[PDB]
Amino acid sequence: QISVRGLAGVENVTELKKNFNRHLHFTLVKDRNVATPRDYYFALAHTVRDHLVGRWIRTQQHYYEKDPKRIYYLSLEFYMGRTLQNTMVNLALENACDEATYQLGLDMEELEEIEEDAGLGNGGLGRLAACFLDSMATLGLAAYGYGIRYEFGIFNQKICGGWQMEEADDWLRYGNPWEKARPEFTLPVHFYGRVEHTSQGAKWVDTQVVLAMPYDTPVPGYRNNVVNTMRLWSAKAPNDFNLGYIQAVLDRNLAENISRVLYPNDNFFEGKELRLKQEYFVVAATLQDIIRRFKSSTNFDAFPDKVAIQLNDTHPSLAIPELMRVLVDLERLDWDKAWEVTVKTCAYTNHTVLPEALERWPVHLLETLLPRHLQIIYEINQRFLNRVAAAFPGDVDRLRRMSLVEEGAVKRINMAHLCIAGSHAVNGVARIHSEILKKTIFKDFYELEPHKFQNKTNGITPRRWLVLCNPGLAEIIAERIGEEYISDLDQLRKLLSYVDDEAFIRDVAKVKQENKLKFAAYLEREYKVHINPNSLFDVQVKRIHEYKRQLLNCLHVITLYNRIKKEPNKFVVPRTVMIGGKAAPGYHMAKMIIKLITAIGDVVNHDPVVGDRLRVIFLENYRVSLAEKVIPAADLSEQISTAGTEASGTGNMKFMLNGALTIGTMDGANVEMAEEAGEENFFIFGMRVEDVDRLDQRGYNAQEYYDRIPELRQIIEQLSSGFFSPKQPDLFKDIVNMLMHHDRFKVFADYEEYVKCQERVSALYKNPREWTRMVIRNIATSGKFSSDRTIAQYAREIWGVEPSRQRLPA
Ligand SMILES: *Cc1c(COP(=O)(O)O)cnc(C)c1O
Repeated sequence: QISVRGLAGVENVTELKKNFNRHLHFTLVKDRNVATPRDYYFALAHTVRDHLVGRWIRTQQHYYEKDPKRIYYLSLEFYMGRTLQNTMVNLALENACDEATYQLGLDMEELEEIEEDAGLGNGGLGRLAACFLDSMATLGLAAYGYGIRYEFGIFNQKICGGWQMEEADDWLRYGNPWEKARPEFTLPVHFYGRVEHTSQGAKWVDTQVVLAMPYDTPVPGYRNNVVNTMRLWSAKAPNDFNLGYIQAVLDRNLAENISRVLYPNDNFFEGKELRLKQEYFVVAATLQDIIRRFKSSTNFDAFPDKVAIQLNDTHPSLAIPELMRVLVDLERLDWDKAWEVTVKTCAYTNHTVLPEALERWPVHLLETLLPRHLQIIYEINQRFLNRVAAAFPGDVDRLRRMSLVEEGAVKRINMAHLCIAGSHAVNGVARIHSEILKKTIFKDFYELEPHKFQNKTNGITPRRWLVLCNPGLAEIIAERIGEEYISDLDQLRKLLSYVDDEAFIRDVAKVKQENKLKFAAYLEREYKVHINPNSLFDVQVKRIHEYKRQLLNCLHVITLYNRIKKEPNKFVVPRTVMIGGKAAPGYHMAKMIIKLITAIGDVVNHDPVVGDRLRVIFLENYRVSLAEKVIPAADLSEQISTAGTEASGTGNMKFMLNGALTIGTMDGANVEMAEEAGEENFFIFGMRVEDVDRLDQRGYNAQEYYDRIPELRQIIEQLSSGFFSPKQPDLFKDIVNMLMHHDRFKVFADYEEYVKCQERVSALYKNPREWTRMVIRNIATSGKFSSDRTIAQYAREIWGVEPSRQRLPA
């Protein structure tokens, strides 16, 4: 079919077909007369899975033999999505399987749609971890992803009456063919108990035990025969647990609830005990596994030379005191030596500066759940502050500002401070974010240990985010520059010499048009909503949050609508405005924004005068699999967070790599994207970080914008009067109130420039040729945003290991 999808050899197509039938029969226990599409999907999944095992076994045997430094990526989230196609792509089996299933009279694409998304993440943070695993495998690093095997991942979103309804993501219902339970490696995790101080050392006793059972999932590198491992822990109650009899057995649920469900909060800290248990659970089991693997390879001096632990934000921050606990209490190392090892082993990555997202655990919680860890944290704080006091004599405020322990209503432990103190490297996820860390939130820490602070701008894997989701684009690109770019995205720059190539311009635009037609079709298939494929696809997909400002997008949509109603017979570039994303269940304002979006669509989509000139659609249940479909079909990417709030963003990179132009603020990675492509090829608008600060010093008064902008005033009055909610006139009173009196994200402040910028977008879209040429300039300079580049920097500048593009014998 198409080049980049590999060869469809005679022998291997034949082999695939027989193994497919072999699995349908022996594995699924079905025949062609009673098999359902799902059975066929599993037969294929198992057939592909078989090609992984050989490589998986030798990759691990390889690491045992060579004993390289091991990288442990600890995260509470891994947003993997579907695994079938990704596996075929990395094993160069896509065309062969496509052919084999074709000959069996089956449509492989239909079968791929049956696989459930592995949604063990909320959004960008979990997706980053998934892209990172892909890149580490592709770069030949002996890396392991460690997390929790949630029984229920991010909830499936249903839109009822325009309101978000959540329903359990029972992703394991039909089983998971990709994982391999490893019950033989089960480890005990301790909770509660008390600390006993004996002759030689302290002892943590009278604890309640929960077993951690690991499940391994293979992570194949891109065509290098490397298959790494993602190990996810599942909670299991010991058998003597609580041992009326019946009740004791039913109460096992209490212990196993630890790995039951993913907390659905994106950029928001919820200090619940269950969450703390999850954090310790993943940390405790992982560290024991790490140490056990090390002892094989008694003197932990070399521990840092053979182990690197990366903390994905503070969620797994307990790894620092847990490592100290094990080394001091169990291995009997002196404190100072244990600390040296811990710091040299741990590295911390911060992903946000939003105050409500930072973890600050109540001391009383740690006191009851992890008594020994609290003592260790106090000791760490004591020694850390002595260092601060020695470096800044007499600066008592610095002492209280840097303390890991925060005083006040209830004493809390600042996990971020803990991470900085116990790590040899701390990094932000985009240049501007890392600078903000050094200038604001972590300024005191940067002044004490400037050497620790680094930047590692995020990235996305070009395998899933280009080859897999946009084969048509990957193909026309391969046609001109070869396939090498798939694992060396910088090579896309060569496309710059085709910016004036008429054939290429035509192909780029053709691929986009095809993606839009395919998506427009999908919308009618699974959701029954008609849209015009000739319109500009204006899309904003990401979690619903005030800082991401879906509300600013909404104001623009209403502006466009009001302008059309004012001058109906005036021409305007047709637009299909698509907004999608999930709101955390307890985030009221986020849920109201979703309702506002659907309410706007209700009015706009049924107004006869508007016609097919403007359509507002809310993409339901936005997740990884849906991102793979809508991003390749997008023309305009909305990355409009208030400057200084989106640490990096990654959706922005996906859109850039897939041929969409970007309208956004100078926030997060947007700054570097504009820098790489050139500001003239980016639709930048709004306040920069400095402008936001100037406004805060002066005091943000929304009323001022309302009084000086007639169009804005009209919108607010429409919202307040019930124009978008006839039966419930004051339905959006909370939204208006917030916008007018307590908008922490200054939506009104960027309104004018945003609308103006949006006009420049429409202007360019009217010139197909020039729009496409600008698109080419974006795609051609998106190379820096490959997670391979990001991982290579982590490897060389933090973990101290060299990436390799060497194939392993398959
Ligand atoms: C890439 C991705 C994200 C992150 O998007 P941003 O716009 O950076 O917040 C969130 N959700 C899904 C499903 C993604 O694929």
